[PDB]
Amino acid sequence: KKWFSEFSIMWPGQAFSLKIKKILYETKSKYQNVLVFESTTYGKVLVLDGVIQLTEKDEFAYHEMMTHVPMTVSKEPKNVLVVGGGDGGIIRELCKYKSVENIDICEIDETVIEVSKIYFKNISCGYEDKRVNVFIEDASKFLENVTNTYDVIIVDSSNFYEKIYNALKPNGYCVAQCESLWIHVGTIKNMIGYAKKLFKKVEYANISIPTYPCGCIGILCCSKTDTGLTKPNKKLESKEFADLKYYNYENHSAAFKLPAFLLKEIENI
Amino acid sequence: KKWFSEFSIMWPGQAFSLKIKKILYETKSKYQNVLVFESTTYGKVLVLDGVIQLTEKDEFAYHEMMTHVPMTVSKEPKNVLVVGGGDGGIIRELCKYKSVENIDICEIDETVIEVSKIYFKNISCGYEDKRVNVFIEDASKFLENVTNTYDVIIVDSSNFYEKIYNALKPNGYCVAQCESLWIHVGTIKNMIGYAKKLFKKVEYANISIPTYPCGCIGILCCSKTDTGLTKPNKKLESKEFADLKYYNYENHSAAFKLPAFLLKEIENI
Repeated sequence: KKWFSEFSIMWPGQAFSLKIKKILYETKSKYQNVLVFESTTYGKVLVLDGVIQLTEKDEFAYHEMMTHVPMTVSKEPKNVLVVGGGDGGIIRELCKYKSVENIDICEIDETVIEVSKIYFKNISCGYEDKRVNVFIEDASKFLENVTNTYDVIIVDSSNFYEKIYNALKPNGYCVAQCESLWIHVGTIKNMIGYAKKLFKKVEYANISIPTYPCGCIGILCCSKTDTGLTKPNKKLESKEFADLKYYNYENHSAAFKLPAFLLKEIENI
Repeated sequence: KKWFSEFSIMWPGQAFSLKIKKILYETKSKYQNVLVFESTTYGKVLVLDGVIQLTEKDEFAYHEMMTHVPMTVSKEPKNVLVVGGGDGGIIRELCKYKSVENIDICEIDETVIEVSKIYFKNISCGYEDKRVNVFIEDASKFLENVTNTYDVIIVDSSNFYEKIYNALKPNGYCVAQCESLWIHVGTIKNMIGYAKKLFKKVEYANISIPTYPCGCIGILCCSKTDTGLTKPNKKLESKEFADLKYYNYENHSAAFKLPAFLLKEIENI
C-alpha cells in the first residue's frame, strides 16, 4: 500500500501522513488540485492543494464546534451565511435548527461541492435541504454585493472583516477558522488585532481535531454585543441534536480556556 | 536534510514526521532504542523505540498538566512518586512546590535519565534538587517493596492499580498517562474499568500536545476521596510558577470537559 503525506511552508519541519487504501478521484480544478481517497483508518479523505480538508473519522469535531458555538449564542437566528465550506459539513449542522429560514453558502470552487456531493454523502446531505442556497463566487465579491444581512456568518476557509461586519445584523456573530495555537501565534494576534478594530468582543476558542496540523484548530469569534460567544443561550435538546458527537453545553465554554502562553500573547492586543 | 518518521501498530494508518537538523546521539540500551536529534522547528527531540517521548517545543503542556492537576488538589503534599519520567520533566514541575519534602522517581532505564541530563538541561534540572531520589528499578517491584506511602503518584509511562492504591495515603491521588481519545477508546474504557474497582472517583482529562499521536493525550485521574481531581484547591501564585506556559486555574477544570462521543462511551462503565 502507499502513503499520503502533508507538507506545507505554513508548518515547516513537520508532516502528517495517512495510509492510502485506494485513490477514489483526482483532478486540477480552475482553483486547486483536488484529491479524494479512502484511507485505512480515517475513512474517506478530501485533500485540496495537498492539504487535508477533512476526513470522515473526525470532521464532526470541526463542523459541530464551528456551527453550534455561535448558533447556541444567537437567540433566534433566521439567516445564516457560510463562506467556504464547499464540503457541506457546516450546512449539515445548520439544517438541524428548525428556526433557520435560509442558509446561504458562498464557495468559489464548485468542484469541491460536486466532489463532496458524490464521495461524502453523510457530509454533503444538507444540500438537499430547501433552505440552502449555493453561490459559486468569490466571498469578497459576495459580501460586497449582498443585500440581506445575516444573524451568523461562519467562515469555513483558509477590509474583509469590514465586509463581514456590514453583512451582519446589529447583534450578529461571526466565527472564522483561525490557525493552530501551536504554530501561528503571530497570525492569531493579527486576526484578533483586525477584528478588535471592528467588533466589540473578540474571543479565541480551540478544537481538538487530529487531522489538522498540530491536532487542533482555533475559532476566531466576533460579536457586536458586549456579551460575546463563550456562553450558550440554549441547550440542544431536540431529536435533531441527539446524534452530536463532540459539541455539548459544557465543552462550549471549555474550548475558550486557552494555554497560559497564548493568553500571555493575546493580552496586550 | 532528512526526516524522522513515527510509525506504530498502536496507531496504524497514520504517521507524524519531523525534519532532522542533526542527529545528536543514538544507542540500544538494555531496554530500548534511544535517539536524540535537533529538529528544525521543535527543538531537541527524544525518541524511544521509534516513538517520540518529548520535544522541547511542547513538553511543558504534558509535564505541567500531569503535575499541577493533582498537586493543586492535594492540600499539603509532602511525599511524591514519579513512575517512569526518566526525562525529569515532571520532577522539574514538582520542585516548584516548597512544601514537598521528598520526590522519588522509579525509572527502569538509566540511559533515559543520563541522556536527558546531558541533552535536555532545561528538562532534567530538577535532578540537582536535594529532595529527589532516583531508583533504577521496575515500577511493579518498586511499588511492591516500598515502605513509605505517597501523597501523589504520577505515572509518566506508556494488580498494578492495586499496588498504586496501597502506596497512596488514605487521601492520596494518582494521575497516569492514558491514551488519546481519538484512537484507543476501548483502552480508556478498560483503564477506567480497572481503576473504578479500587478508587472511589475516576476521571479522565485531555491535554493538547502536537507531538503525541492525534495531537493530544489523556490523564487517568484516581482519587480515594469522594471529591476527585477536577477542581484545584489553590492557585499557583508564587514566583516559582510565574513562568508556567500551559496550566492555569481555569484550564485545569476545562481539561475534564470531554467530547460527547467519549462521555457516551465512558458512562455505563
